[PDB]
Amino acid sequence: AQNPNCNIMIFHPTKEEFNDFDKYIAYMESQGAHRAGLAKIIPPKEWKARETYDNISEILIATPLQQVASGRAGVFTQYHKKKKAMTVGEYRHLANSKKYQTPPHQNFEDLERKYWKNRIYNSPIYGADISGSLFDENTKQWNLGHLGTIQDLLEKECGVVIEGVNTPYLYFGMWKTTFAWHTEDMDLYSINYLHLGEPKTWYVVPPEHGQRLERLARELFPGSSRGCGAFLRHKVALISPTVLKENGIPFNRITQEAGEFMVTFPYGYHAGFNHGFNCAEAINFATPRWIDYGKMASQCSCGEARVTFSMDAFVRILQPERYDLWKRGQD
Ligand SMILES: CC(=O)c1ccc(O)cc1
Ligand SMILES: CC(=O)c1ccc(O)cc1
Ligand SMILES: O=C(O)CNC(=O)C(=O)O
Ligand code: NI
Ligand SMILES: [Zn+2]
Repeated sequence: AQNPNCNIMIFHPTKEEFNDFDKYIAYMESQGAHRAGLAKIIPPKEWKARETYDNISEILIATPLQQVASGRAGVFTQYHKKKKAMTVGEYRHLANSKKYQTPPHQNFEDLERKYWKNRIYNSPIYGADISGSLFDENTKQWNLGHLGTIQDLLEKECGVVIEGVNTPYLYFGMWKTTFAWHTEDMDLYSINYLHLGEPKTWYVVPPEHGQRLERLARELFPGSSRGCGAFLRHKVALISPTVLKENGIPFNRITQEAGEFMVTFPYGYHAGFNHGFNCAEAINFATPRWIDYGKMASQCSCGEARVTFSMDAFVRILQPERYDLWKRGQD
């Protein structure tokens, strides 16, 4: 078996290898990349997402989210308080202000230490979940707005035609902005391109060990667990690498820099944080190997999770028994 220790693998495709997206994902998996739950892909030196980022300041963040923590430094939840709209230019200025700016630090490791020590004592503002794309329409390779759709994948694999669309989302971040432990909707893949700015650090649990993380989460957030059989779907729980280690949970970490892609694989739990002002673009996608994960994906039915229009069809076709109780939660 390839990659038996489930290490995060890093790939350097040539420009020729960068032409066929599906083929390259399949290649990475042939080398065992999916066992980690996360892979890094460094694009060929000849490639670019767009010519410049000099003209993005007038993008609107309609609903910036203030991420307020509760709990202890290594085990906490965060809730999202809605703030007034601001442009990306205004957001960048806010990120760089004394209140919100990245502190002096020696290296990535020092900054990671500071994050886990001090995150709960601040409430950074995240410009997350904004429909749109920053890829130039003329960028033909790995353009996250031009991928084959999940609906078409299901149709090719299973012969059923379904409603729904999937499009990319932009994420504007600042120091300490945080993504909670989660897998993707319907345990899909995700792909994430860091367009500009400061790094993003990721933590990931191998898919084969995801249930170990779930068991620890139930122990650490007992009220939440009683309220919902899949509460990690709420995307509000954080557990530090120190706490994961203390509890013997297998995981890895890696830092993504501007100009790099990350792919998360079906049922690969991940969490992380931004180092300073940045912008990422991400979208879900599927392959033939995903179908069996989609069939088995846990669902939140307490109603907190509340997901996309397109998820309806996935649950309806892949999980017909659940579909009744699930849509009861969505509605
Ligand atoms: C990366 C960059 O050039 C850039 C420019 C203007 C902004 O408002 C935000 C980012
Ligand atoms: C000029 C340039 O760097 C550039 C990059 C990406 C494009 O899709 C189109 C032009
Ligand atoms: O970048 C973020 O805040 C969160 N991104 C993801 O969870 C992803 O790309 O799958
Ligand atoms: Ni994700
Ligand atoms: Zn729930």
